[PDB]
Amino acid sequence: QVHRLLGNKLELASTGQTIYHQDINLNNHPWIGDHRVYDTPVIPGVSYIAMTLAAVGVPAAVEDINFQQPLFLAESNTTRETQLMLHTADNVGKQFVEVFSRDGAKQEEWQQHASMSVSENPPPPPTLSVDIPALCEQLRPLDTDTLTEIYASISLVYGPMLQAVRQAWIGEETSLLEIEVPKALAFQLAGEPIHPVLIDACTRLTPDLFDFSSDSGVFWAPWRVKEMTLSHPTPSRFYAYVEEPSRVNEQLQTRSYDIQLLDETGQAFGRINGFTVKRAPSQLFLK
Amino acid sequence: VHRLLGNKLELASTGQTIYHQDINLNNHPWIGDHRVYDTPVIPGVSYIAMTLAAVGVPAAVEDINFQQPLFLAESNTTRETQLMLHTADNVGKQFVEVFSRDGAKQEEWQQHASMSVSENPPPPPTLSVDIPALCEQLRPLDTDTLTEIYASISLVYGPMLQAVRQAWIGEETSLLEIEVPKALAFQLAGEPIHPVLIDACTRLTPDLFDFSSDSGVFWAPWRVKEMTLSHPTPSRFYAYVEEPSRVNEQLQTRSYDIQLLDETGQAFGRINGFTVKRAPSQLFLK
Repeated sequence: QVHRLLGNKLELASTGQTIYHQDINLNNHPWIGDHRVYDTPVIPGVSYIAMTLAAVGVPAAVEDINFQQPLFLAESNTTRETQLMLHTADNVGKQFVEVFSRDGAKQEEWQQHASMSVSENPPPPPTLSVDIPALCEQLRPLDTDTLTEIYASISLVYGPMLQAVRQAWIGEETSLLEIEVPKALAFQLAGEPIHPVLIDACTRLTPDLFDFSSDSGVFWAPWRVKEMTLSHPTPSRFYAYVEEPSRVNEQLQTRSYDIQLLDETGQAFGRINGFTVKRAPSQLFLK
Repeated sequence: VHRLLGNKLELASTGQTIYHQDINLNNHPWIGDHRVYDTPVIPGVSYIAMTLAAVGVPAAVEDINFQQPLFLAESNTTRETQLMLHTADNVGKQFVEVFSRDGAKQEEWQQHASMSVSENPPPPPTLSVDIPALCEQLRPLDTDTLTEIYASISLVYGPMLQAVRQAWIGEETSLLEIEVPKALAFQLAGEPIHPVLIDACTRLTPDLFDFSSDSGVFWAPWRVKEMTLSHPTPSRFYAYVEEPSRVNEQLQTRSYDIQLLDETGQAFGRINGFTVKRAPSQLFLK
């Protein structure tokens, strides 16, 4: 049989590797059609973290995450033969993970989309608490339309199956997102710790989101993530909390930030460290 | 899904190919007709047939080794099997491994075979034999006589393994006429050579009586130096052995060579250094 997110599991007798293989298209994964960059369905990078977390189970920690070329679906019927390769643990006990795809029909050359390592060490148990009704009493709520325009300004549009942001708050130094399972997406969930969309939603706000120079049309593509930890599956409703404004590297041209995942009570249960985006014009990005 | 190889998966990362399938009496009823110690077992040469099906003929396969056999203990036993075709190396040879594990118990993987696909295939056959002229100077042999020898090493060929139409024997040479068993016919699927047919080529040598029929202990295929095949087997062909089996007292082995000859008597394949070794039931089926 076959997991909705990972596809088919194959354990390699020779190596002790594990391959998860599936055919990705809008039939299998209609949600991609609602994550549109330059009006092209594209899989956001954090999806591969989601997949890896689904393969190894939580609690888990994933480190040195890199995104190469995006997996995009040019045409309505485009199928990409996709493979997530989970390597056999090394001497330090780390598991290397890599995600490749090639076009189904044409039988093209394999393109890599992601690499990362599963840490040999379970993250240490979450320490940061938060009083949630107090945060929403010292911040100032956002109109979601204001955010939609910012995304549209960098050629990003979130369709019905990506609209997971219930409410947004902003301060001068901090930001907070209230995140839930989009009604359109609900049917597609399959007991994976965190769906690609939900982890993507965590990355949608920073104290200084009005700063991300808009007037060019050029997209900010996720490029690397230092560390991502998750202690348990996401609840039906949770929060994404950013404590400091994004760090802007100039000479190497990247914006980076941190996100704390907080449950219903305001208890931390996951985090994303060093979430880095880089400018990617459509000529370079779309391949 | 190819009936013989199962499902093909090409690895993105390495350029390797995995053929994976569930082996059982349902998928492969013929195994039930190759019984050693009254246990359905896959003959070693099957994995050569599999490899030949993966890469195509003409082809040569070298340094073939058989480890633990794949056997089906119970009538419903399923073993998930994987044939791994490695990406070609510097010399351009492709390493091949066959593993299985129990479908139910999810035990540890057991290896059944390893071999290398040669960088370059055999040259188009030129040499040829006159079959009737060879048969005019060989003593025909009754099949019952052979069935008894196999039974004495705890080997029994059922209807789907009964590929030997006729057998001849001389002092120095042996000859087998081989055809597709009527019970097996429907299972063939365009593979160059079916496990059964390659197995049948190994069933006679000029000195077959000198195989110890005394304790019921089986002679298990252990290694093969080279196996070459130029084209798919015709519906009827011959297996020719030119010299008596070489016996290694010390290593406890018997080894021999088999020439595969078509309907006209033209050679189109061979098996070199086909080695059997004594394998008692306690060691063999465990």
